[PDB]
Amino acid sequence: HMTELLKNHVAGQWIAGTGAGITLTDPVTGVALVRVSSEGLDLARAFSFAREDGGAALRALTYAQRAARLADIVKLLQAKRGDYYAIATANSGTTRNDSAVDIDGGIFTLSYYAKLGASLGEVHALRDGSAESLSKDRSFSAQHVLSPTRGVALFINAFNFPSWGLWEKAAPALLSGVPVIVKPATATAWLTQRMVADVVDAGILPPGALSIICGSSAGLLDQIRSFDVVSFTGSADTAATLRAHPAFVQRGARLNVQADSLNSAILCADATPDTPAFDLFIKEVVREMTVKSGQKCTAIRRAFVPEAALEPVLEALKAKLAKITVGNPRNDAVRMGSLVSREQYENVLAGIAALREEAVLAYDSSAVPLIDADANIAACVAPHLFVVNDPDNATLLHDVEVFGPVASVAPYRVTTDLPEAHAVALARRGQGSLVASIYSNDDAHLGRLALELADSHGRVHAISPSVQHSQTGHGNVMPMSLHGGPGRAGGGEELGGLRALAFYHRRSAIQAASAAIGTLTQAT
Amino acid sequence: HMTELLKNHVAGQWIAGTGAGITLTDPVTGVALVRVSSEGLDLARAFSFAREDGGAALRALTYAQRAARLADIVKLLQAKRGDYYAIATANSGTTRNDSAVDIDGGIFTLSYYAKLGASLGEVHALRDGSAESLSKDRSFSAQHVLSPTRGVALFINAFNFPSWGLWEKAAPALLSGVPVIVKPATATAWLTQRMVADVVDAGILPPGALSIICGSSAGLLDQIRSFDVVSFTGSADTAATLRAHPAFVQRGARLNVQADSLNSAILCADATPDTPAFDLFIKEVVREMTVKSGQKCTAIRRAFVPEAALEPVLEALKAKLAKITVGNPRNDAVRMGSLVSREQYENVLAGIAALREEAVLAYDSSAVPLIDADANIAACVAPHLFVVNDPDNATLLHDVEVFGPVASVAPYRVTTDLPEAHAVALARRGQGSLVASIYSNDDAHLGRLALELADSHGRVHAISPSVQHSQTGHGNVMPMSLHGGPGRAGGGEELGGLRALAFYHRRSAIQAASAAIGTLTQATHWPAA
Ligand SMILES: NC(=O)c1ccc[n+]([C@@H]2O[C@H](COP(=O)([O-])OP(=O)(O)OC[C@H]3O[C@@H](n4cnc5c(N)ncnc54)[C@H](OP(=O)(O)O)[C@@H]3O)[C@@H](O)[C@H]2O)c1
Ligand SMILES: NC(=O)c1ccc[n+]([C@@H]2O[C@H](COP(=O)([O-])OP(=O)(O)OC[C@H]3O[C@@H](n4cnc5c(N)ncnc54)[C@H](OP(=O)(O)O)[C@@H]3O)[C@@H](O)[C@H]2O)c1
Repeated sequence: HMTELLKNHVAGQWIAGTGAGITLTDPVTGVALVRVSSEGLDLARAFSFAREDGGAALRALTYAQRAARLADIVKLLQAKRGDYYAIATANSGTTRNDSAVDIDGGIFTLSYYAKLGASLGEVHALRDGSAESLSKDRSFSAQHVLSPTRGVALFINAFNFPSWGLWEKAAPALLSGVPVIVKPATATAWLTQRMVADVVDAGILPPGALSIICGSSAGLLDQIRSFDVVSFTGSADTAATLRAHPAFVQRGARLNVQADSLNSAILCADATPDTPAFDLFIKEVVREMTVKSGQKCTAIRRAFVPEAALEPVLEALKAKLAKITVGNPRNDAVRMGSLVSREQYENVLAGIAALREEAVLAYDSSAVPLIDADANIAACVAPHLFVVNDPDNATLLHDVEVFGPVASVAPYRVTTDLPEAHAVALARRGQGSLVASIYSNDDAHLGRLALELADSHGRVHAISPSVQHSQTGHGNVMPMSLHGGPGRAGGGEELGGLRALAFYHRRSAIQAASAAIGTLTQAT
Repeated sequence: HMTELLKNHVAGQWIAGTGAGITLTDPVTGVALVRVSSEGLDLARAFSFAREDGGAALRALTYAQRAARLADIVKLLQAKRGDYYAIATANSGTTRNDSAVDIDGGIFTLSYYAKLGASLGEVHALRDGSAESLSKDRSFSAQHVLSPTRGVALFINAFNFPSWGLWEKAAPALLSGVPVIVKPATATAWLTQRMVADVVDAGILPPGALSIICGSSAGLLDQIRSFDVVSFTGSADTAATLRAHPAFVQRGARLNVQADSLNSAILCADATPDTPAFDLFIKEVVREMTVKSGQKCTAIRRAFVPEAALEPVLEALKAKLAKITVGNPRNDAVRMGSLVSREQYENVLAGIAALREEAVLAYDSSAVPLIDADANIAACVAPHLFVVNDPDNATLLHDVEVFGPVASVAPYRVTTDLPEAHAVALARRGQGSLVASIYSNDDAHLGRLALELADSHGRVHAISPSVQHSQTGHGNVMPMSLHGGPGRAGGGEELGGLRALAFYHRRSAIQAASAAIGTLTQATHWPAA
């Protein structure tokens, strides 16, 4: 009578939604945590204030000045980490180590952009490439420039990364001088809203630079105009709804989508069980199934191995999966916590039942008692490993994503004369993915194989014994590398270091007297 | 009975559409020229043959091998230019000099990419920037690459540039290893179809690399898949129709739009009538009104001048417009020919009456007899110059474009404290444009003002005395410079030299051991900065 109603931050003010709100709950214990509501907000005013007051204030600052503000946010969020870990344990049901992927991944990505940003200097627009002569006598030349878009950036983010989804987008947006309006997924919104409230309360950014709305999305796209940008992370079906809106179809606002992806792991023909690359493959597949209970868009969903390796691979995955204990993340003995909600628990079990129509269930620890959790309250699903003997004729293998601790292993036919050619073709049947990982003992071979996967995967991640200590993980997104993929993964691009700024800028060719191209360059 | 029905080239074959087809006519003389039809074509196979055979054949070649094919196409088109000029005179009604903007503009842009493409090298993927370390010991790093998309490129092109609209798109697409399906605008499709026919008949590109469909567009987007790309040039209204299609909304295919634009020209406060930059402004406004009868998407539509300079600017534009003679381009005395069609003629004349409800008509040579043409047969419109004294409250100036030899002059209030601040605000009321041009005697001043226009204009073109003889023209699209603009101009990007390749490629981050990055590096290239 009652949990806290979290306020929205719109038009420079904290404003509660009306009504009873939507309750966020702990997915292990069932406790009611906080509520959200966007009912009754003045959305025209929220967008116009951000666009006008926020954008004008951010563009008045140089790139290096906005970078310095990002570095102050880093220090603030670092100081408040204990509060954020408590929210993540309760609202997301994740182990400490899994909560770190979201909290400390967010902070690390914001700090990387704060450091990249300081290098951009005390200017208000960036040069794109070098000057080029447009005349034999070099009297008339051209220089391309990037200028901040005079709009707002609206982020409609997914439930799995309330912190990193915010900061992976907000860091390049704010560095680019574009005000941010974040709309986190309701079930896990609390951490996003507490991080925004901490940053707003600190007065690091100007009024209007950072707004948040939690609750119903109704009305938001209707406020988007032609110079604004929208970044959506979520299901392919929802993305298709969004793409049809007049903001994009009529008004031409930029849209990035990152959607569902059936990411692959390919065990190379040389990586037989008596070689060190084989255990790296087994370990990475079990990690990606179990971190966050498989709720990473980049997790391994399909693992292709030589026919001759199939049984040794199943045996080694079963042995390693059996060490994953499941239950309340407050217990230090737990290796894997819950899904984000009981609704997701039901959705995952329905996905598992669907895949089982067409695959053999090779490992399922559902009957292992949970630790410190009631299976009728909590949203804990145990690891399930499927085997699909004939991946050429399988329907569901290459089409159906289960967003939980669930993956399928399938054999491929080694080519005797790349040995992994059939595995590349199978990977492609995922219709475009965020990431594939490839495992061999031969580094040079991995550089050649990577090129064959590049046109269908936004990232190719090569693990071999030489980098056992340094490879950064199949599903962990490093901010200097591109994040996105073609086709089913949404056709989007994020991060990639400075590449992420282009989405927030308009590019222009300036063609002028060569002296003027000089004075341009002194300002850029 | 009857004129030639132009065939389509699809799935490696020349196929006629069925039915009587659509007649293309000479917009000066009314003669029936040729017909087109897409009726009955097997679009599934047109797209699958292009995507499978055309894509695989192009991807088997290196970038420099595809660039050498583009160079062979330049020599072929150069040898055939007399045929192309005869088709341009009859189908487009343009003077020889105006026809050159399409024909020789197209060939020049193709040759630019053939030369640039040779510097992409003997590889099948391009390097995007350089390695970045992901580890303290530098054992694990990331390298981005670009790979050709495993799709087709569908071009839906506008009526004004049958040649340049084909080659400005096809040069970077074929250099990128992506097969092309072009769909030119019907009214002026003949030149596009003859150029494609000459190139296909020469056997320079592999089968499937270059296809053409003329006639109805029905069914084309239904064949687009998620790795394909679509480049549309034409009206903003038609672009919004296309954006709603499942090819984009469900299947996520890339789309570029270039639409119309109310491009500005701004006379700076320093450029008073007694100075050299004033005359350069008057000349560039008249050239952009009159080349191709104003039918460039980049043409100046709104000219903003200081209040004090309004009357001298109107007087000088009137005197220079009065030298423009209108009529049959076959007559050497004609400086400006016709619009592309009698339909466009009626649209332009309705737009002129609409603007005139809110603007004064300062110049119009409509009463001058056409040279060697009948007003009731030719699609000729004389230049019309409007003046809008109050551009702040103007209801049409910043919103309604007439796609003909028509522009509006409006005064701005000079700021003294950028002197052109008001003009920049007014230019932004066009809601996003391909180009703005600026005119001053002071070259330093120009670099500053250009930055203020850059977030609303895809190109800012500064004309001043030191570049009187070298500046490349407000409306002329140089292929090394970006073409496109935000907002009303479509949100699209084309050309910009190497920048045009990204649209045809898929970018990937490869994260791997040092030795793996080295082997993948040996298989990539990017030209030296
Ligand atoms: N692509 C991936 O990475 C991926 C993979 C697997 C699972 N999923 C999960 O899907 C969960 C559930 O689905 P989803 O988020 O895509 O659909 P969703 O659950 O129905 O909604 C996601 C965000 O979209 C907003 N949305 C829905 N329609 C909208 C509209 N018309 N205009 C503006 N916003 C609108 C919703 O706002 P409301 O609060 O008004 O509903 C929601 O919060 C995600 O948070 C995501 O992880 C995503
Ligand atoms: N909106 C603007 O202000 C704007 C912007 C840029 C350019 N333009 C002008 O537009 C002129 C040519 O285009 P337009 O305005 O006359 O009409 P348009 O349709 O926008 O012209 C582009 C092409 O779109 C094709 N098209 C029309 N409907 C289509 C459909 N439902 N599906 C697929 N394709 C379709 C047309 O083919 P067909 O010829 O076979 O009908 C046309 O050739 C150019 O000369 C350019 O100057 C206007």
